Amino acid sequence: EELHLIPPLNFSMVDNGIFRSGFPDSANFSFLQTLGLRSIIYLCPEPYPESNLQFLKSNGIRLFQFGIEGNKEPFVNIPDHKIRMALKVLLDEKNHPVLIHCKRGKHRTGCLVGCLRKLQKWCLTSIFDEYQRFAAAKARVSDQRFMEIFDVSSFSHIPMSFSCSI
Repeated sequence: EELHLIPPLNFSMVDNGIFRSGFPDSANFSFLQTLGLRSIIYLCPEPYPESNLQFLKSNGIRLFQFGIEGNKEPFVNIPDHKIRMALKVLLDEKNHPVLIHCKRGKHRTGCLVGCLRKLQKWCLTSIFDEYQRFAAAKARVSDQRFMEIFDVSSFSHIPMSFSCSI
Protein backbone atom coordinates (compact mmCIF):
# COMPACT_ATOMS: atom_id res chain seq x y z
CA GLU A 1 0.00 0.00 0.00
CA GLU A 2 3.03 2.35 0.80
CA LEU A 3 0.88 5.45 1.82
CA HIS A 4 -1.39 3.56 4.22
CA LEU A 5 -1.82 5.73 7.39
CA ILE A 6 -5.12 7.68 7.73
CA PRO A 7 -5.20 10.21 10.58
CA PRO A 8 -8.74 10.77 11.90
CA LEU A 9 -10.96 13.73 10.82
CA ASN A 10 -9.29 17.15 11.53
CA PHE A 11 -6.29 15.46 13.24
CA SER A 12 -3.54 17.69 14.68
CA MET A 13 -0.80 17.78 17.30
CA VAL A 14 -1.68 20.44 19.96
CA ASP A 15 1.48 20.16 22.10
CA ASN A 16 3.98 17.52 23.31
CA GLY A 17 1.85 14.41 24.01
CA ILE A 18 -1.54 16.09 23.11
CA PHE A 19 -3.56 15.50 19.90
CA ARG A 20 -7.00 16.65 18.69
CA SER A 21 -9.41 15.10 16.13
CA GLY A 22 -13.00 14.26 15.30
CA PHE A 23 -14.43 10.75 15.78
CA PRO A 24 -11.95 7.98 14.79
CA ASP A 25 -13.23 5.02 12.75
CA SER A 26 -11.51 1.69 11.99
CA ALA A 27 -9.68 3.20 8.92
CA ASN A 28 -7.82 5.50 11.44
CA PHE A 29 -6.81 2.76 13.95
CA SER A 30 -3.42 1.85 12.31
CA PHE A 31 -2.43 5.58 12.43
CA LEU A 32 -3.60 6.04 16.06
CA GLN A 33 -1.67 2.85 17.08
CA THR A 34 1.56 4.65 15.93
CA LEU A 35 0.96 7.47 18.51
CA GLY A 36 1.20 5.13 21.56
CA LEU A 37 -1.83 6.81 23.20
CA ARG A 38 -2.39 6.28 26.95
CA SER A 39 -5.67 8.30 27.01
CA ILE A 40 -8.64 9.53 25.03
CA ILE A 41 -10.59 12.56 26.25
CA TYR A 42 -14.00 11.98 24.61
CA LEU A 43 -16.35 15.03 24.74
CA CYS A 44 -19.66 13.49 23.36
CA PRO A 45 -22.36 11.93 25.60
CA GLU A 46 -23.13 9.02 23.16
CA PRO A 47 -21.75 5.59 24.16
CA TYR A 48 -18.37 4.69 22.56
CA PRO A 49 -19.08 2.22 19.70
CA GLU A 50 -17.96 -1.43 20.16
CA SER A 51 -15.31 -1.08 17.34
CA ASN A 52 -13.68 1.89 19.16
CA LEU A 53 -13.99 0.16 22.61
CA GLN A 54 -12.14 -2.91 21.19
CA PHE A 55 -9.40 -0.58 19.82
CA LEU A 56 -8.94 1.04 23.30
CA LYS A 57 -8.84 -2.38 25.02
CA SER A 58 -6.31 -3.91 22.51
CA ASN A 59 -4.07 -0.79 22.70
CA GLY A 60 -4.17 -0.22 26.51
CA ILE A 61 -5.87 3.20 26.14
CA ARG A 62 -7.91 4.71 29.04
CA LEU A 63 -11.20 6.44 28.05
CA PHE A 64 -12.12 9.69 29.85
CA GLN A 65 -15.68 10.69 28.83
CA PHE A 66 -16.90 14.23 29.61
CA GLY A 67 -20.13 14.27 27.55
CA ILE A 68 -21.07 17.77 26.26
CA GLU A 69 -24.43 17.95 24.37
CA GLY A 70 -23.90 18.57 20.58
CA ASN A 71 -26.41 21.46 20.06
CA LYS A 72 -26.37 23.77 16.97
CA GLU A 73 -25.96 27.60 17.26
CA PRO A 74 -27.56 29.64 18.60
CA PHE A 75 -28.86 26.91 21.04
CA VAL A 76 -25.34 25.95 22.38
CA ASN A 77 -24.36 26.00 26.11
CA ILE A 78 -20.86 24.46 26.86
CA PRO A 79 -20.84 23.35 30.56
CA ASP A 80 -17.86 24.89 32.45
CA HIS A 81 -17.58 21.82 34.82
CA LYS A 82 -17.02 19.25 31.97
CA ILE A 83 -14.30 21.44 30.35
CA ARG A 84 -12.76 21.96 33.85
CA MET A 85 -12.67 18.17 34.54
CA ALA A 86 -11.22 17.51 31.03
CA LEU A 87 -8.45 20.15 31.56
CA LYS A 88 -7.48 18.43 34.88
CA VAL A 89 -6.95 15.14 32.89
CA LEU A 90 -5.06 16.97 30.11
CA LEU A 91 -2.69 18.67 32.65
CA ASP A 92 -1.62 15.30 34.21
CA GLU A 93 1.42 14.29 32.01
CA LYS A 94 0.93 10.60 33.17
CA ASN A 95 -2.15 10.60 30.82
CA HIS A 96 0.01 11.59 27.77
CA PRO A 97 0.00 10.82 24.96
CA VAL A 98 -3.69 11.85 24.87
CA LEU A 99 -6.12 12.32 21.96
CA ILE A 100 -8.98 14.81 22.55
CA HIS A 101 -11.96 14.13 20.26
CA CYS A 102 -15.65 14.88 19.75
CA LYS A 103 -17.67 14.18 16.57
CA ARG A 104 -16.10 16.67 14.09
CA GLY A 105 -13.07 17.90 16.14
CA LYS A 106 -14.27 21.53 15.67
CA HIS A 107 -16.50 22.75 18.53
CA ARG A 108 -16.22 20.77 21.83
CA THR A 109 -12.57 19.80 21.08
CA GLY A 110 -11.88 23.41 19.89
CA CYS A 111 -13.19 24.83 23.23
CA LEU A 112 -11.06 22.46 25.36
CA VAL A 113 -7.90 23.26 23.31
CA GLY A 114 -8.67 27.04 23.48
CA CYS A 115 -8.98 26.88 27.30
CA LEU A 116 -5.59 25.04 27.40
CA ARG A 117 -4.07 27.89 25.28
CA LYS A 118 -5.44 30.42 27.84
CA LEU A 119 -3.47 28.51 30.57
CA GLN A 120 -0.40 28.68 28.20
CA LYS A 121 -0.86 32.54 28.17
CA TRP A 122 -1.76 32.86 24.44
CA CYS A 123 -3.51 36.14 23.48
CA LEU A 124 -7.23 35.65 22.62
CA THR A 125 -6.75 36.52 18.88
CA SER A 126 -4.10 33.71 18.55
CA ILE A 127 -6.42 31.24 20.38
CA PHE A 128 -9.41 32.19 18.14
CA ASP A 129 -7.26 31.95 14.97
CA GLU A 130 -6.26 28.34 15.86
CA TYR A 131 -9.93 27.50 16.76
CA GLN A 132 -11.11 28.97 13.39
CA ARG A 133 -8.52 27.01 11.37
CA PHE A 134 -10.20 23.71 12.45
CA ALA A 135 -13.83 24.95 12.67
CA ALA A 136 -13.56 26.62 9.17
CA ALA A 137 -17.07 27.46 7.82
CA LYS A 138 -18.59 26.00 11.09
CA ALA A 139 -16.71 28.44 13.45
CA ARG A 140 -19.15 29.39 16.28
CA VAL A 141 -18.89 32.78 17.97
CA SER A 142 -20.39 31.06 21.09
CA ASP A 143 -17.36 28.68 21.34
CA GLN A 144 -14.93 31.68 21.22
CA ARG A 145 -17.10 33.60 23.75
CA PHE A 146 -16.89 30.52 26.07
CA MET A 147 -13.03 30.61 25.83
CA GLU A 148 -13.08 34.47 26.33
CA ILE A 149 -14.88 34.15 29.72
CA PHE A 150 -13.59 30.71 30.93
CA ASP A 151 -12.11 31.18 34.46
CA VAL A 152 -8.54 29.66 34.57
CA SER A 153 -7.98 30.77 38.25
CA SER A 154 -8.27 27.21 39.78
CA PHE A 155 -5.37 25.93 37.49
CA SER A 156 -2.74 28.72 38.03
CA HIS A 157 -0.58 26.54 40.40
CA ILE A 158 -0.28 23.52 37.99
CA PRO A 159 3.21 23.40 36.38
CA MET A 160 3.17 22.50 32.62
CA SER A 161 6.75 21.07 32.34
CA PHE A 162 5.37 18.70 29.57
CA SER A 163 4.81 21.56 27.02
CA CYS A 164 7.19 22.50 24.10
CA SER A 165 6.59 26.08 25.41
CA ILE A 166 8.38 26.70 28.81
